[PDB]
Amino acid sequence: VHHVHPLPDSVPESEDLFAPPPRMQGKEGRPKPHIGPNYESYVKEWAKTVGPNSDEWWAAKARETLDWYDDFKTVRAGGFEHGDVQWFPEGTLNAAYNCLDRHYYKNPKKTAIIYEADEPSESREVSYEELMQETCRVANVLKSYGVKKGDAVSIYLPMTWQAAAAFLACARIGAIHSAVFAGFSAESLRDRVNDCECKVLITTDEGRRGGKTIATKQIVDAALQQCPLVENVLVLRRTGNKVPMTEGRDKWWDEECAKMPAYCPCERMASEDPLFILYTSGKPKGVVHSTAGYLLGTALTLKYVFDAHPDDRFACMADIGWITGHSYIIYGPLANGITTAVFESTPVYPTPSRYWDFVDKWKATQLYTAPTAIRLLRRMGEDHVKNHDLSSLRVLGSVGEPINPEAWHWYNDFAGKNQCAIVDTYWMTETGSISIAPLPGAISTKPGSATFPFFGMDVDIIDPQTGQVLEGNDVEGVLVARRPWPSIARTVYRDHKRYLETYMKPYPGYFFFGDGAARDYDGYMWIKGRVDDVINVSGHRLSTAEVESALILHKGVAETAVVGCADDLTGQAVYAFVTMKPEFDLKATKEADLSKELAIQVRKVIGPFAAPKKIYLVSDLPKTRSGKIMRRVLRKIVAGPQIVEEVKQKVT
Ligand SMILES: CCCOP(=O)(O)OC[C@H]1O[C@@H](n2cnc3c(N)ncnc32)[C@H](O)[C@@H]1O
Repeated sequence: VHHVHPLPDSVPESEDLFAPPPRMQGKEGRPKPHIGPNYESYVKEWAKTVGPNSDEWWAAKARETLDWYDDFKTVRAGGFEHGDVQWFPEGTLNAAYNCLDRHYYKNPKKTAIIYEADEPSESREVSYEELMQETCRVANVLKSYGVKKGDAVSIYLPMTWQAAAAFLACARIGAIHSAVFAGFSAESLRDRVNDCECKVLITTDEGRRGGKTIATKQIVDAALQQCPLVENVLVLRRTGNKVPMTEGRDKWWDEECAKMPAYCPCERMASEDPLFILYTSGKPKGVVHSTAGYLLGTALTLKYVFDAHPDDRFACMADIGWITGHSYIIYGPLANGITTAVFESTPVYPTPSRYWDFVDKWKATQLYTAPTAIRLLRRMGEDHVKNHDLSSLRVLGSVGEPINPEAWHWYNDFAGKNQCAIVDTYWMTETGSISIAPLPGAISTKPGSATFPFFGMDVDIIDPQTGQVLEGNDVEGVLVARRPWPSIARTVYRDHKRYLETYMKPYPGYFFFGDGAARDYDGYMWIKGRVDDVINVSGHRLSTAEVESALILHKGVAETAVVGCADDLTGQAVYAFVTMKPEFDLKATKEADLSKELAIQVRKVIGPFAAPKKIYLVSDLPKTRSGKIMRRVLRKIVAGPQIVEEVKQKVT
């Protein structure tokens, strides 16, 4: 029938298509969608945003969405080949003016940040007025340290609301902020501090996350032992517990800010001035974004992928150390002038009901999280969500990895009660903003499909064995883009050759995401996993999401990862690392029978070749702080944080 199949699901294809629900049709007093009600309404608007006549739309959106000090004249220029991408180059603006000042001038008492503290009872709303005053104070403090336009400033802050003020204070004066996930080791912090050559660092005395203390200042003290360029450290008093402070070098955030005025002017920034550096986990890649294209891209995707409306309370549960936090906690939502959540805790603290307690307390209208969090709460059962309201939500988003249809259905049935649109949002740090996602008022969804590309995104499928584009539908290969879009990364910091070689060289003429992808018979796009994770069994090229979505169809399975290994008879062979739910009786099911049933399930939905050669039952998989599964690690172990010793021990 079809060359390309959906990710394995227990639900039949003919009953697995989800039209926008009533909460996304302008019924029950909910806002009418910006784009709707159907696929044709998405195509009609999307077509204006790509092709040789798309400048007019982008020019209008740029002028309508952002406040400019100087207008631009050129809409776009440059290209992939040399990495000289330009958007609105003659224009000037300020990101902090667009995220704070203009909204403060309209409604200063409107809530900018819902600060959901690690302890629920310490939460509160932070108005645009308060956020802007604190941003301006910090901006004044940085100027007193001699920080100039174009200087780098490192940020090592946990998920307290002042992290937005630190970002936006750097943006306000034209400094380039480099945020580092709070909790990274002293060595990882040091490597990123030295690479951006910053002279100022911002951090807390301590962090709080899940009832546990992050010793940020002690970590900072170990790191700066090898960072000779850092002269000033601004220390936010988050807990007030005793930490070491170095005379002269270190200062308390509150005592410095109390000396400064509560307003600070905005540096007028060129469209292409660098806004930030964001390192991704070879050596750390300093991904650089400029100002206007990135801001416009986060503003537009937030408005259209989540159907944001003025009074919305947008809840992105990620961390600001991640691009997801950059684009859909701070810049995107604050640019649109709505309320945004800064969530300091974990999904299971104090109990696995926290997400849903949070939604009903604040009456959030959109929730945006990661598959790893969705599969975690699935592992915990349905009683932490069944007895909540959750009816203020209209849209639920998933980001970071392919979402298995099992998880997609749990999300849809319990978080949304079958009344929310599910937006599977595909993008990368290097894309700046969401690349492929359903528009929730228009697109009928399929579990595990990102569906259709966003405005400005013209994507295609290349057969990696020929280097040539595959025309039509029902094709599979590697995902590429044909043209720059406004928010694409502009370089890798002081390493432009790595930028060109990684993204622009593999398929000359295109941008190479690094993900395997398929376009099915309806034109829906499926992102199936990293190209490096593809497993080649006797010609059959298997993707990680494919096999993992099959394995999770078996009862008792909480999460899985599969990697390839050298096999003489099949080229490569599939090896599966399976995580079971805690209450699964492993003594009653003889493990060899479990592994046998798992092979049968994979052979049924995928084919005989896809059955794992070996299956390792483990307690947890190696994962990053954002929740990406570390298949490279498992692949290396099967070929010769504490969860890494368990994997090596179970494989020997
Ligand atoms: C955007 C937040 C994550 O940014 P990062 O730069 O950390 O990682 C990007 C990678 O995450 C995966 N990825 C992310 N989102 C999806 C997604 N929605 N579906 C399938 N794969 C995904 C894709 O493999 C991609 O190359």
